[PDB]
Amino acid sequence: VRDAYIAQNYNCVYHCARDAYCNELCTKNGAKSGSCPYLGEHKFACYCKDLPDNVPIRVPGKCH
Repeated sequence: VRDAYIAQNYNCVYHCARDAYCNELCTKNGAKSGSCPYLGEHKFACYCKDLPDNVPIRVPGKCH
């Protein structure tokens, strides 16, 4: 369990139209909750909380 910019496949963030979308996705993954730094770090990412370490993080590099 950690915080993470959650990714899909690979290192690419999901289509956070609304903050809720990301909290939803995040909780679907069995995490605590999430939210979307639009005007914040990474800039339009999906932050998830208590994401189990099994699921990787959006590293500050490529997206495939």
